[PDB]
Amino acid sequence: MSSLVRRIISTAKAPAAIGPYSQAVLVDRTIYISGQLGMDPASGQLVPGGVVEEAKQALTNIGEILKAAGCDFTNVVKATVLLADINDFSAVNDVYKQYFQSSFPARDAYQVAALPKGGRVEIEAIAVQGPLTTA
Amino acid sequence: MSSLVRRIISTAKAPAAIGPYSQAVLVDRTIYISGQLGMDPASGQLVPGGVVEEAKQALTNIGEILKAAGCDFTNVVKATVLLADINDFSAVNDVYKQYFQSSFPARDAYQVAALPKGGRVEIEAIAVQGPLTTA
Amino acid sequence: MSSLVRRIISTAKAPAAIGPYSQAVLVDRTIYISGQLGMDPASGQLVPGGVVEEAKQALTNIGEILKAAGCDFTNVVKATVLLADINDFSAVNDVYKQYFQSSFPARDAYQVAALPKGGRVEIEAIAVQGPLTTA
Repeated sequence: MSSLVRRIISTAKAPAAIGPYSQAVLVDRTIYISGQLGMDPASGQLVPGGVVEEAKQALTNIGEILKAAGCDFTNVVKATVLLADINDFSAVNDVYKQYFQSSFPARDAYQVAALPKGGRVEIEAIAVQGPLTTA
Repeated sequence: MSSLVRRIISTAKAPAAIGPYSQAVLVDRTIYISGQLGMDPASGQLVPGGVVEEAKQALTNIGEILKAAGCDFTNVVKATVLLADINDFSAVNDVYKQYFQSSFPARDAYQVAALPKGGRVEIEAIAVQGPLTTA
Repeated sequence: MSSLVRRIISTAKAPAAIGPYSQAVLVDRTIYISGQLGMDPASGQLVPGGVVEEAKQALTNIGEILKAAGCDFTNVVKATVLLADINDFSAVNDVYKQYFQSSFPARDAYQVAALPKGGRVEIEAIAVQGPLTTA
């Protein structure tokens, strides 16, 4: 019956909420990060250039939320890649892989019917606050 | 190598299962709640009135499952809103927000191809059993 | 500020990765398992026979990943069943139920627009390493 830490993670380096959600919630040591679109943090608008540019921006936004929680991409344990078009799998994979210098997280990836704002990709993530042990 | 608590959460105040799943599982302090449709608990039928009425019922059902586990909406840390139609985002958001009097959970929301029973909305949730600390 | 265990789970009894992900990640006591298609572990090809055969293979693959982490299906706490066609719900349920001899996990199940490789079903899972307590 200990009181576990629960903290809302919020940074102006990631887009403002455009509905009733927080950017991320840290609870105990697990960080649940809200799905990120390829939105520019300053404007809230999707960046032009289609799925590859959107994917880069979405991952940049996750990176800023991780940083706010004292983490980096090495703390991610599970991610989800939602696509508007399954044909973009290869292209998104090549972007995604550049954000992990070490062992990849668990992952799910597939096509949904529609994302908010007509996005072409959304990235969701679960991280665990460090320190974490090595193999 | 402690033995962690794992408990099936079951209440007659939420719909009966219509396949091989439990309403929720508590494991350690985390509660994984099965996605709820706008089903009436007594009948198992979707409530009439479309997405807004379904969303209200789905959230009521989650509330009853949280209550069974000694929790309320303040214990939710992450939710997922699956829509049959992305155009219902605004309407569902206005329903959803009424269930959180405090800081919102992390969230994902988007359109899938089809839900069981022709539902227009499904709400999934992860909660952590209290006590939880405040900011 | 303890260092929590984080381990990549990898077994040749499940399919090789065909992108930048691990089969599963164990972190503390929670195991996040990447979504499994009905892929033959030796070939990486989808097994013939459609959704029922694919579902059996996907669940077999999850079973091998659980075994690698010292677990079995009784350790699963939450699963997700993604379908290419909602009409396959009954058939997939009858396969799925055969993998749980005890109380079912929490679950989500619904239709997405498309899965990798034209799969008809994907199964995702979260498990917790034992020992777990009984009711």
